[PDB]
Amino acid sequence: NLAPLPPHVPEHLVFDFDMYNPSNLSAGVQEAWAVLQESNVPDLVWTRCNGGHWIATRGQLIREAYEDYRHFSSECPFIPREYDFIPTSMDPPEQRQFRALANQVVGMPVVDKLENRIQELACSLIESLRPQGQCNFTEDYAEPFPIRIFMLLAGLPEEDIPHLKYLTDQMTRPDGSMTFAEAKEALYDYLIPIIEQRRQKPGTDAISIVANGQVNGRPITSDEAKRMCGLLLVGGLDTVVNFLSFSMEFLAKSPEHRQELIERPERIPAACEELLRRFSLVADGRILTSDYEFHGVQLKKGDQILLPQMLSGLDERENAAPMHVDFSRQKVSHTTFGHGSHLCLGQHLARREIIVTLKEWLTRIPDFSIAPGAQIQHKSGIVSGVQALPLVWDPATTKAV
Ligand code: HEM
Ligand SMILES: [Cl-]
Repeated sequence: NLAPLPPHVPEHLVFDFDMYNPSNLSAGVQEAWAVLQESNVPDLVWTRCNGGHWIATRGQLIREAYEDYRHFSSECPFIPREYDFIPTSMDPPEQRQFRALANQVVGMPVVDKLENRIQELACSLIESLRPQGQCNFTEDYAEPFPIRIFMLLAGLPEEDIPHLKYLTDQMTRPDGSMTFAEAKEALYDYLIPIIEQRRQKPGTDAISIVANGQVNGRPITSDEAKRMCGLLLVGGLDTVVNFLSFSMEFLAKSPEHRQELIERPERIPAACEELLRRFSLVADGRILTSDYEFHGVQLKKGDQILLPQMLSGLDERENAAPMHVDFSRQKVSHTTFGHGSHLCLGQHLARREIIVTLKEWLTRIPDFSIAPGAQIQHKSGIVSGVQALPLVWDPATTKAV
């Protein structure tokens, strides 16, 4: 599965890293990707895996490339080359209109509005789990929490959750029932009638807002609205599900860090930021719009380049002892939510989900562990993650509140 080396790529830059199967995976995903930052590895390498593509390995180049959309286009953001969500695949200027609209639905003011709804949802999930003394965290909290948040955001009935969870799962873990493109249309078929109706009788919900939106001085098309609404759903799922899982896996394994946040709950927002750095999980890419010499390396029009958001915060040049989790770091440097014009619109909503999760969980279930005998398995990709997270606790050490 190595693609033949293109003639413009010098051999000395070749490191065959497989973003879907890194060799050090059993050590943890972030550790597995950090091999790219060992001192014998150049700032910019070519891998022959996954069709062949560049990888920027250090924070400086990752940031620079994300800033320079004129050379590094979002028209093809996934490796391999072989997905019509908006605004993911748009560059400025087209991107800014759609981004402005989506910001109306998940922006800081909306997050401030839903804050206690978000807390009530977390409390309800946690309280239902608390007496069991155990859960499949990824299944029982990490997924229900953001999907329930979406149903609130989008004004959608609870009965639709199982079917919506299934459709979104088909894009990450397919059953074999249908192609990826079929899962997409199924989702769109769910969304179109809701969009069309709320054009006519708008609510205060995200679908209403997007549906009644304007681009190019005219009403948004149903095609545009469906592709945007689709991103608002999937965008806040896989990342959140997997990030909360990494964070809870770490806390389950580190009673000292649990204790710190229990004793000092005011450090939880700072803890959130440090977890976002240490357990960063996205690795998107760009495509070269033209021939371009970049830090002494000749890139060719059409080359793909993976720019792992994950790696900037792990780079020792950005944070000392980057593998060490320290909630009091004076400066937490990362690009966990990206960088440049596509920087996560959900960043404020995600931080609140994380903070609320940490606070409510540590309040009700302060002492918890990985299930005895369980070895946590991870997966690597565009959004890296946790396959499952079995947790246990003693319900006599918990409290309802
Ligand atoms: C831990 C949680 C999250 C992480 C790590 C994360 C990460 C990212 C990253 C790296 C990007 C930019 C991708 C690129 O430049 O190619 C992005 C974009 C985006 N995210 Fe998130 N995200 C998270 C949560 C959310 C949530 C909760 C939502 C709510 C729906 C959301 C909605 C979006 C949207 C709409 C974009 C597209 C922005 C654009 O293309 O202009 N994200 N996210
Ligand atoms: Cl699980």
